[PDB]
Amino acid sequence: KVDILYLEDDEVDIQSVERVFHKISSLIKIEIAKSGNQALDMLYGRNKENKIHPKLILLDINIPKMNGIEFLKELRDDSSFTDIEVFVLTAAYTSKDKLAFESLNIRGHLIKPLDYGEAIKLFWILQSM
Repeated sequence: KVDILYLEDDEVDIQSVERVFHKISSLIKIEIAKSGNQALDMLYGRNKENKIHPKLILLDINIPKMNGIEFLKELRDDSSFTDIEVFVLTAAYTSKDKLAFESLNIRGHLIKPLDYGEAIKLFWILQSM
């Protein structure tokens, strides 16, 4: 159904990421969650959100108001989401980030902007999944 669940609240980032993937394929389905709360609502199919089962979760960790760590902690405590692969997206991946995501089973990090090179890499992961 949904290939990627992108946690992002910056409208330009949303359009940019959707456009990059759209140029690769108009069939790559991306759903947008603008908060950790909404992402969970979509994964559980509650609060007026339709339940989705994404293969990958792309998390923009440069949003101070959106606690990605708390989201990931809750995500990883529910076995229904064990197979969802997670990639963090940031304009600056730090030593602190490295330490923080070590036990949250994150497949990798991506440096903004998420361009063709990064998107095609994700496309093949979707396929290989």
